[PDB]
Amino acid sequence: AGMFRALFRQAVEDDRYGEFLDVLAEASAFRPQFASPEACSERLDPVLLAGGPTDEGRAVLVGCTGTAANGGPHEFLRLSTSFQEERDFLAVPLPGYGTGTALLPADLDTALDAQARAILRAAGDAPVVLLGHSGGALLAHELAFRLERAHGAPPAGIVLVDPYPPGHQEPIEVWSRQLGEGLFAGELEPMSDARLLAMGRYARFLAGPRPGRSSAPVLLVRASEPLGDWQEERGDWRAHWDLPHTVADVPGDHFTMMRDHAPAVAEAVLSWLDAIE
Amino acid sequence: AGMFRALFRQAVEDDRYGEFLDVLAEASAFRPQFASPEACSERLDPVLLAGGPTDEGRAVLVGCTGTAANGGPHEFLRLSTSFQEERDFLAVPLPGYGTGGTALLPADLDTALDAQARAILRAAGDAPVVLLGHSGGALLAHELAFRLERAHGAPPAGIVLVDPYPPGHQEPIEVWSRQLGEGLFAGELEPMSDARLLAMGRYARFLAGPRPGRSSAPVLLVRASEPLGDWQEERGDWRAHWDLPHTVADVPGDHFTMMRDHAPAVAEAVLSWLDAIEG
Ligand SMILES: *P(=O)(O)CC(=O)[C@H](C)[C@@H](O)[C@@H](C)C[C@@H](C)CO
Ligand SMILES: [Mg+2]
Repeated sequence: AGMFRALFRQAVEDDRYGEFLDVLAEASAFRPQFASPEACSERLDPVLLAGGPTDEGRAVLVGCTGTAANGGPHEFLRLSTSFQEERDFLAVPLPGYGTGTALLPADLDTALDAQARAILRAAGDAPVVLLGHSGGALLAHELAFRLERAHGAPPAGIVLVDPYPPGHQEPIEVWSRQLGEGLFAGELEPMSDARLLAMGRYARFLAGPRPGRSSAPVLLVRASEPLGDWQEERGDWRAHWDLPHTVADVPGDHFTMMRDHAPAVAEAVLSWLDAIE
Repeated sequence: AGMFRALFRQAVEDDRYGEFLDVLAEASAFRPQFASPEACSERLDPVLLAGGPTDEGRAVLVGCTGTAANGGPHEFLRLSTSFQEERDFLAVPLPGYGTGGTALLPADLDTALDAQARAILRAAGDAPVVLLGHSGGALLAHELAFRLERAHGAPPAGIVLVDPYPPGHQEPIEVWSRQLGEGLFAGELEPMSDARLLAMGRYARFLAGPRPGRSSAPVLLVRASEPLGDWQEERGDWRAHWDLPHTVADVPGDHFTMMRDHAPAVAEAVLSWLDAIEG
């Protein structure tokens, strides 16, 4: 396919996932970019994947697409089936992965602004609960903060499915080989070099210093099975967020929680939305 | 075609050639490699590009292929015609640039130099060897010369360094980086492949690192007479440099055209110098 995919495959084999991700971030510097939300080259209209009952003033769920180069439109499909007849579920695209190939955001705030504008158009008067998994969970919180700070519109809630935020990333660093193998095992087509570069750019965004914390309440959803090997004496390997409103534990590991066990995630979400409403 | 070439083009367009070279070097670490000279995936047999007169003990020229991703077997064709009827000229490939699946990259520079060394000794027989290289290839010519002396008990009779910019003197390289990157696209016969760009990055990194040994062979330093781009006089001298060369020759042209349009002048300097060192 592309040279970057070949290099990534070898990096994962040599257990140097983290090193290759840094290479992807540096290389992404030399891809054409958009520097203002207006200049975004793609249409970020959310897609409706599930319909709630008709019909009021009930929150709609917005799935925040994660950074995985093998991801995209498929990401929330299995999960969304469990929301049909319960809640509207909209998936918003992550800028820079589209289509000529899409312009990359110059910085994270620029991509978040683009997403915020598309979400606010789609949602209308309805309250919004943001949902993301893994790197998308980190992005869901960053979006939530930006909606609040810069768009006068804090979401009604955030659902963070297995987040590993800065300061709490040791297990995900220890398991980077499995993460890399999961990306390859989860391919439907070969990961494009353009999307690999997008993934590196966002990974770098998310390691950088961020402006603060959203006031929206948080549901922390955690996998119950470790993705790889872990010594008990090393501490808790589990996903982490500071002082969540509610915590839910679901079957599966970092990956299988969202497919195999997607109904369990959905059930935790539906219960929580009832509680906060 | 290939993402790396598109990225490279943008980097040059944006005056970030140096930064992009670093990225190529880091990326190249994830290419399949050869760790021993024997494990080299390519036939490094030198090509005879010019023949000396039929009339023992006379030095043969060996063209050390440079690092440019747009190079290869065509590199010494113009220069070599001027050696016809004067000296044998053999051109040795640089490991990591071939095809046939693409070529393995050297794990380290010494590994690539040993592969070349064995090919050269086999091809040259008993004849004394004079190594020749231009730019990146001039740096490689010296490193090979030192490796031949140290690891093969076979110091060359001489080294011809055409426009070298060694680690102590790379301000002109930095100041003209845009022109150097554009020169690389200008000199494309076909689109530089991603595999070759990664090779070029891997070698640039090799040539930045600690290389302690100095060849005992005498050096002819051949210098371009024209600046490749604008240069502020107070920066110092823009010309190519080598520490304590045996002889220095200035030729017409710039860094590129000295070989492109003025190769006969380069051959003439080499031939005069070879006569002087031989007797
Ligand atoms: P020359 O090969 O035209 C340019 C150089 O002398 C520079 C300093 C050298 O480091 C080479 C190895 C960089 C390559 C990218 C140019 O082929
Ligand atoms: Mg000196």
